[PDB]
Parts: sequence; C-alpha cells; structure tokens
Amino acid sequence: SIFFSPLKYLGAEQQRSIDASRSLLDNLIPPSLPQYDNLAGKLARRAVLTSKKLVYVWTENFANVKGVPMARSVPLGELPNVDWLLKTAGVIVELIVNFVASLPASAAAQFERIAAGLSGDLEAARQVHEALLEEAKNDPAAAGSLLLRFTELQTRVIALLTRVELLVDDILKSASNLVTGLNRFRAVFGTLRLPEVADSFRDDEAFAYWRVAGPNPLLIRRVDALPANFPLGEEQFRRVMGADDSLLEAAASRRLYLLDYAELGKLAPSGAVDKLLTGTGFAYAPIALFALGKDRAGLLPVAIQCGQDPATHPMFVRPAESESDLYWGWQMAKTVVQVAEENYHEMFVHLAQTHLVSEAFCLATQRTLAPSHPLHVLLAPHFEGTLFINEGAARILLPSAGFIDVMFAAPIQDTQATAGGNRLGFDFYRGMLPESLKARNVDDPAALPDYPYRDDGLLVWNAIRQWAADYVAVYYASDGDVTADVELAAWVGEVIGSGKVAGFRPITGRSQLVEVLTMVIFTASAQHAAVNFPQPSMMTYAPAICAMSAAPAPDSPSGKSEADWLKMMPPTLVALEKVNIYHLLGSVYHGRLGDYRQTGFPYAPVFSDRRVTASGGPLERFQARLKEVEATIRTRNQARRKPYEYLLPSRIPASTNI
Ligand SMILES: [Fe+2]
Repeated sequence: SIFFSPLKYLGAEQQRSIDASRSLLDNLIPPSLPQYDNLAGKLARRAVLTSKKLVYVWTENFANVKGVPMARSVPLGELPNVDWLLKTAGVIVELIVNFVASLPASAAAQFERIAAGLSGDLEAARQVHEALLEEAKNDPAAAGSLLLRFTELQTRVIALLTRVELLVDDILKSASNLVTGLNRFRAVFGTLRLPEVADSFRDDEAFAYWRVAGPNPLLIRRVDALPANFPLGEEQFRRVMGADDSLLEAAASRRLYLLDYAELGKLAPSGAVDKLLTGTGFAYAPIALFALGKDRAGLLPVAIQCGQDPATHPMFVRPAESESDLYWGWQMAKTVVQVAEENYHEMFVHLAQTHLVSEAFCLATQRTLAPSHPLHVLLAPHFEGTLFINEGAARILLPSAGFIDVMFAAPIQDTQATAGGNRLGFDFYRGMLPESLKARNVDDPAALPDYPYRDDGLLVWNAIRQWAADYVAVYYASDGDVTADVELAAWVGEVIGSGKVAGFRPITGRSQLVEVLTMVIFTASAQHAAVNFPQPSMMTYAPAICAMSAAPAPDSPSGKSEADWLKMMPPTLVALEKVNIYHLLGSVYHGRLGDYRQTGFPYAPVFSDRRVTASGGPLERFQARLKEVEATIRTRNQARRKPYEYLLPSRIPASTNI
C-alpha cells in the first residue's frame, strides 16, 4: 500500500534525528507572548500545542509511584543527549570495574570479560564523540550536517547502557551471596577513597552541623516553648549547657532549635520490619534539641528522644567526656537521628520536593507554553533530563527488591505511598527559600550565624530572582500583559489541575510571576544541587548515616556498649548498594546554571532574542552576578569549619537530571 510504505523506513533513530533538526529550526522563531503574535503565529502555536499534548501525557498511575503526576512516557526528544549519556555510563562502568576488582578471582570470573568489553566499548564511543567534535571545528559551516552522526552515536551509547543494565542486574542478583567491627563498611568502597565523614562522624559538633550544612538543611527550626511530648527540663539543660544557662533564657534569646521527624509517618515503622533480603530493619521518628551557646560559636546537640511518645522513649542527654556509662547510649541516639535523616532527606527533600516537583512543571510547560513563548524558552533548559531521570527513579529504584527496598527500612509500598504523599502536600509558596527560612525562624543571621545553606542559597535565590525580573520585563510591560496571556493561564490551570502542585494559584501580575519563576528555576537548579551533590561525600559510608538500622532504638541512656551500637549497623548488601548508588547520583554534573547553551552538539545559544543576549544585558548580568556569588562563597569558605561548596554556581546544573 502507498499509504503504509513510509512506515517501513521510519524508525526511532530517524525520528530522533528528525526532532533534533526540527528543534534547531523552531529555535529561529523570535519568541512572543500569544497576544502579541500575529494571526498566523497564533494559529501555528495552537496547532503545535495540540500536537504537544499527544506526546506529553499525564498519568497518576505510573509504576511504583501511584498518585504522583508523571509523564506516561519520555518523548524521543527528551531522551538524554550523548554528553549526559557518556558521562553517566562512564561512572557506572568505573563502579562496575571497582566492584569486580574487589572480588576474589573465583567469583570475579562471573563478570570480568563482560566488564572489560563494556569498558572498551565506552572507550570506543568517547573516541567517536571526540573525533566528531574535531571535524565540526575543522569545518564549522558543515557542522549542521554532522548532527546525524551525533544521533548515531546516541543510538550506540543507549545500546551500551542497555548492556550495562544486564550486568548490573546480574551483579546485584548475586550480591547477597557475593558480599563478605566496621571492616566491611570500608571494604565496600574497593579502591574508592572513603569520605572524610568516616573519620569524624562520632564528633558531637559535626553531628549538629549536618542540621545547617548537610544534605537536609530544611527541617531544623527555632523552638520557643518545648512541646509536651519532648519533656526536657532545666536541670538536664543546665547539665549540658552550664548552670549559668537555662531553657528559659535560651528560648528567649533565640538559641533553641528543634529537629522533629513527626512527618515521616510510615517511613518510621512503629517497630521491626522483617525482610527476606535484608533481615530485620528499623527506622525512627525522633525529636532532637540543639542549642547555641551565649556566644553562638556553633550549634551543639543537647538531647535526643528516639521517638514521638516520651512515655515509651526515654530522654537521652549529651554526656560529658567523663561519663563513660552514657557514651554508647548517646552514639545510639545520634545514629537514630541519622537513620531518620536519610529517610527524610532522600524521600522528602530530594525525591519529593525537587525531582517530583520539577516533573510537573516540565509537563505543564511543554503542554501549554508554545515553543516560541518566551517562558518556554527560559524554562525548558531547566527541565533537561528531568522526565528521563524520574522515570528512572520509578522503574529502577522503587520496585520490590530494588535499591530503595534494600536501603530504607519501610515496606516498599509504604515508602512509595509516603514519598508521594509528601509531594502532594508540598506547598509551592511555603516551599520558597525565603518563606521556609521565615516560617522556621532561621532567617536572621544574628540569631543563627553559621547556616551555609541559608546564606549561600540566598545569594543564588536573589541572583535568579533578578534574572527572572529582568527577563519578564523584556516581554511583559504591565500586569495586564500577564493576565491577557492565554498560554500562561492554561499553564496555571494544568499545574493545579493535572500537576496537583499544592498552593499553586492564579498569576495576576509581574511581581508574582517573577516569584513563581524564581521558585521553578531555583527548585530545578540550586535546590536540587544542594540536596543531591552531598550524597557522595556525606552519605556513602553506612556507619555515618543509613536509612535502616538492624537494631531497635537504645532502650536506656545508660550501660550500653560498643557491641550494642555495632548491632545497629546494616547488613553488607545495604552498604554495597549505598556506596554505589550515592557515588553515582552525585558524580554527574551535566549543564550549568546561567550558561544557557545547548548541552549537546551543536551547543547553540538558548536565547536568540538580541535584547536578552545584548552586551551588558539581562543574561550577561546574571552570568556576571553568578561569578560574583562564586567569589563571595569562596571567601566565606575560608572562615568556615569546613567548606560548603554545593551552592558554588560552578557546581550547580541548570536542571535536575541525576
Ligand atoms: Fe537528584
């Protein structure tokens, strides 16, 4: 049939190459608000938007993440580019090589040939990419006619990664049988350098410092009157803080800070959770009190209650050096808090509030803002690889016996339900950096001076905020241009109606639009960076932090031992999974905030509007201001106890893609 014949030749590779070239042409259109476009442009963009809703499709019944608004599938165009692919394949092949090299010869035979070939094929692909990038340079006028070999390279790396997958499954099918004090926790690294946290994780001031400069800087809050369920009294406080101090004066001088994990819900099973693959696991919803001394030199831990009900969880107080009989009970209570922390951090702060929020903004943007809408142009780079990585999360990390089931004590269907619930309850406006710092009363550096996430995050937040304002003003001259924009209004409708983004509301003016975009951009870029890139240095070593414990919380502050603490350490399989997935997820830096060039070949500018790209213009100013931020952070880091480098703009990707 004449009507069918084109289908034969029209494969996926051809279609990716077709979309890539279409991409670059549609790139030429000067962007416009729909009300300022001409009749022809209005008709074409309504047609494209209809076609966009074919390809970008909402579901709330995606595998393993029921309830969460997701893409039904990742469009061909949204598959990662060669550059991301090579990078990520590179890390996983390194980790495979490291692992096989750590096995006895007998057992290595399973994998050693497959691994050698994966490593050699990656090397052949990298060399291809290099030579392709050399011919473009030698003849840049012919550059556009090399894109097809870049798409061909893309097909080759995808196939590499499918083979990489088959090996990882075979290794991890066998790991429980392959795995062999804290000796086992160092052995899992193989040749990987152990993080610095492995040498100081027992230090009490280091433990407090997690609250302000660790992977979860969001939960800590000021407390003015302690709640009934945390019955710490003045004698206990004064025992830690000195007789010249008191709860009452500490409260009043804004020196008390509470860490309360009540919101974990089923992520903190009420008791033992026995699993075949990992044995008996526990996790917790503790409450910990921290305080500043009068000089506010630094936060100190004061007391830890290992669950919500004091009638069933005793109060653990910071011991003195001399108090050997309290030493181990206290190390157990800290471990409890860190078990809560991995759960809170990874499920809520990382997965629910970055990844899964950006999912919804991605889908709404592609479905309702035309490709030539200025806000599409602005936002699209900040979603690159987001749909792909999150489908990765759902499929690969969240099923039975997957990484999350292995690494987090809860039953996997409780984990999935609690993660998704936190996403659905997450309020877009309350979740804004300035709003979070106000609501928790941690916004004033004279009360809480050392808080690197706050002070470094405000630099980045405010830099993005000026950029958004500068950019909106190019296109929207008044509030009426905002309310007359039918695309922006449809986007709002979908963010609420399909995206289920709590707290989202009509946008009725420019200042509010700026705040909205600032949130969307910051969430995709800096917030993600801040909570994802700690994983390799802070969360790869299981005795410092793990989302499951093999023993219950300590039953008494007194009389515990080293043996009793060691009981809490997880099985070896958990530690093996931990080091590998956390190295991986924090080792791919793809794209950079403010660059706004394509991150794949031909690496073209994002913005063609000469008003945006003008010398001294909005984009240049944002790029200049990020470099000023870098320099200020680097200066701050000279005076800090440890550098906090996650919010250096040079380390912040534009998008959430790992
Ligand atoms: Fe991430």
